[PDB]
Amino acid sequence: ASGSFNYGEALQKAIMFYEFQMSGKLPNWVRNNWRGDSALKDGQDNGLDLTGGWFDAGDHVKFNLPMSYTGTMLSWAVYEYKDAFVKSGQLEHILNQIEWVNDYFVKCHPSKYVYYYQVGDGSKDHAWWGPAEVMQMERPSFKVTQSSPGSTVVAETAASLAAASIVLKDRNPTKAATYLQHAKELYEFAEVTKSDAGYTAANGYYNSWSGFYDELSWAAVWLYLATNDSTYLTKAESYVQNWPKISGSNTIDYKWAHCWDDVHNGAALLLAKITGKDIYKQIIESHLDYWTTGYNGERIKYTPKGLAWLDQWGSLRYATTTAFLAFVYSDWVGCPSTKKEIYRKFGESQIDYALGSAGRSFVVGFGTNPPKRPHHRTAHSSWADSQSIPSYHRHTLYGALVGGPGSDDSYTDDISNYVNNEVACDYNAGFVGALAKMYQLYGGNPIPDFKAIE
Ligand SMILES: OC[C@H]1O[C@@H](O[C@H]2[C@H](O)[C@@H](O)[C@H](O[C@H]3[C@H](O)[C@@H](O)[C@H](O)O[C@@H]3CO)O[C@@H]2CO)[C@H](O)[C@@H](O)[C@@H]1O
Ligand SMILES: OC[C@H]1O[C@@H](O[C@H]2[C@H](O)[C@@H](O)[C@@H](O)O[C@@H]2CO)[C@H](O)[C@@H](O)[C@@H]1O
Ligand SMILES: [Ca+2]
Repeated sequence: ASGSFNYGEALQKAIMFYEFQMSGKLPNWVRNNWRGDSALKDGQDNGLDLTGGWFDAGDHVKFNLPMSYTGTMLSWAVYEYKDAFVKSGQLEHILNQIEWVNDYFVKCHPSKYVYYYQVGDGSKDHAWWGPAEVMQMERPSFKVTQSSPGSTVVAETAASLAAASIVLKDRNPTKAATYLQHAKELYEFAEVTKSDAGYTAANGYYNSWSGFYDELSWAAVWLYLATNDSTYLTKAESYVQNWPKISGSNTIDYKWAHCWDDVHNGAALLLAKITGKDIYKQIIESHLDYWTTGYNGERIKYTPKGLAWLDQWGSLRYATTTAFLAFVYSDWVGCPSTKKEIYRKFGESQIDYALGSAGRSFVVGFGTNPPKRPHHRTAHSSWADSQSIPSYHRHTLYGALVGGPGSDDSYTDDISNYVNNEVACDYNAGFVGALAKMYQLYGGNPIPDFKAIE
């Protein structure tokens, strides 16, 4: 331990967060004793077992686009920083979560060109405030097919399975092989269709804003790393020409973040490492420069206390994700020497901000004055379909990164504030990776064998 925070405790808790999001019949490896079996009929309206995976946020919809982006990012964390997971004793836990979610994606892929991308209706789910185990509303399941396609979600799910096939190969080679075959098939489904016309049930929640060419690249990169089949690298590289642009221009948009919707930055970073080509270094460096010292004279907004601030809804998610990219690229022998130190220090600053450098932790159950009322139905555990009853959450959602402060560093801690005070799979995803790197650098010991037991 040589840093400002206990990064192993933070990593351990940030992984544990996913336990609390689990849907379906809980396996005996779950550490906590307060979540129970839930959503056991998922898929039965379509004749299939679609139980499992993760509830998305503070709700009980299963939205496979952010769920699969999460899947990919957790495996990317292991891919980069396995030795940190081994040292902290956290490898088994993050692999359990990766296996869990990719098992659910396999369930969601019951015919080559049939993929279930949602379980739950946003309207019905959101209208009730109570814990998962007692839900009584209908929970329809929704699918895309060749005639009603969803290339964005299908490709992102392909990425997740390909990445899992890599990092789970040592522990479970059989399952890793299964995941790779489903990844290949899903990738073909997304390429043959190149359309999101049938991806409708997530509208209002997780629309595909940027389109699917960023996911086509990203999934092909993971598939290349899983297979060593150079066709996938050809595709990955090719689809760069159709990546999201600054509107009205031919210039790839570097002013957002790697996130559930838009994975081109991570794809660029990995293509830079794989190929060494200046084209990809130019993409990822424009982005990381914009977030740090500036690019072509403009720089992301910063709060006074040092948060790089993209948007008021899940500001910490975007900054912590960019932190992980900054660490991965700065670890690369190809990164320019001086940018190494700029990028690393930027990543440290954003993770430290999350953990409490500004005076307050933004991670549930960790640090100084952490959030106590996250917008989360199951942690709260109302018996009265009411955010105000009980006044205090029944359960502590250890490790959950909340949305984050305003652009002036302020924050409140209100159950009703889903903009600043919700928690989500995608919010924790890059954060886990960035925490592994900080533990690698600075240590801080996890709480031995910590379990969230009431
Ligand atoms: O044009 C700016 C960038 O937009 C990116 O998409 C964002 C959407 O514009 C945005 O409405 C949406 O917001 C979500 C949020 O991400 C989620 O956590 C939450 O629960 O609900 C919000 C409101 O529905 O986010 C997406 C992704 O950031 C593009 O991805 C990007 O290419 C573009 O530059
Ligand atoms: O979609 C934004 C958030 O919605 C939250 O649900 C709201 C719902 O939108 C309203 O119609 C009303 O019913 O109040 C709900 C809160 O009790 C939902 O809980 C969050 O997960 C969403 O991000
Ligand atoms: Ca996209």
